[PDB]
Amino acid sequence: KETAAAKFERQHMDSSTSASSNYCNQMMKSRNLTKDRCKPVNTFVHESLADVQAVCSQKNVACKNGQTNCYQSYSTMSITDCRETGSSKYPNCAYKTTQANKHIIVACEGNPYVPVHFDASV
Amino acid sequence: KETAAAKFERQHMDSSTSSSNYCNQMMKSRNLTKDRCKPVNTFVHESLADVQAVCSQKNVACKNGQTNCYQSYSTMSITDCRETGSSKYPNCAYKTTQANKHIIVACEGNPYVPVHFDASV
Ligand SMILES: Cc1cn([C@H]2C[C@H](O)[C@@H](CO[P@](O)(=S)N3C[C@@H](CO)O[C@@H](n4ccc(=O)[nH]c4=O)C3)O2)c(=O)[nH]c1=O
Repeated sequence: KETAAAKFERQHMDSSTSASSNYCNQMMKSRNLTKDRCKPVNTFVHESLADVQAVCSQKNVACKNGQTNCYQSYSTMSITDCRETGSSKYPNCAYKTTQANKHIIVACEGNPYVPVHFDASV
Repeated sequence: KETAAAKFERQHMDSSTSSSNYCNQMMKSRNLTKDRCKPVNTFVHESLADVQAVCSQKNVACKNGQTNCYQSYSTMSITDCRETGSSKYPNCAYKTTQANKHIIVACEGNPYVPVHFDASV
C-alpha cells in the first residue's frame, strides 16, 4: 500500500521548516518511527521534494551495504539528525535534535527513479 | 580533486527526465552559479551508459585540435541552458531550450569515458 518512495517521504522529508529542541521528539512520533520501537537514528531533510528527488541523478557513490545505487547531493542541504538518548525507554522515545548543513547520500530505485533509503550525510 | 569524468557527470548528465525554470534550478543544483554564472551549459537526458557508449562511436577532432572526440551516432535528448542578456550574478538567469541533437564529447582514461562536452550538432 505504502510505496518505498512514500515511506522515504514519511521517514525523511520535512520541507515545511527550513531547519525546536523538541523537534525530534515530536517528529519521530508523528511520522510513526516510535510505534513498534524507538528507531535509533533518523534524518529529516529540509528541502523541496524535487530537490531531494534530483539527487538520484547526482554523484553516484557506493552504498554502505555495497550496492552501487547511492547518490550524493552536489550541494549541502539543511538536515536534522535525530538520535535516541541513553535514558530513552520505549514507549517514551526521546531524541537529541541536531541541525546541520551537509551533503546527503540516498539509495534510489524504480521507474521513476526515486529515493527509497537515506544512507548517510557527509 | 574531482575527476574529469565526475565533473562531466555533474555538469552535463541529467538522466532523470520540463519547466522553463529548469535551467535556473539545474545551474544552481550542479554548482554552476557559485562564483559566477556559467554562461552556457548543456545537459544530456540519456542514461550514463548511452553517453559513455559515445566513446566507441564516430571519432572526430575536438575544438581544441586533439583527436579524442566522438560524435554520437544517434540524436539525444538535451537541454541547452544559456544565460539571458540581463542575467547578473548572483541572481543567475537562464533561458531553457529543449533539443534533440547529436553530442560531441572528449573521452579519456580507463575506463574510457567522457571528460568534456565539446558541442551539440
Ligand atoms: C546513518 C543514518 C541512518 N538513517 C536511517 C536510515 C534507515 O532507516 C536506518 C538504518 O540505516 P543504516 O544505518 S544505513 N542500516 C541498514 C540496516 C538494514 O536495514 O542495517 C543496519 N546495520 C548494518 C550493519 C551493522 O553492523 N549494523 C547495522 O545496524 C544499518 O537509519 C538516517 O536516517 N540517517 C543516517 O544518517
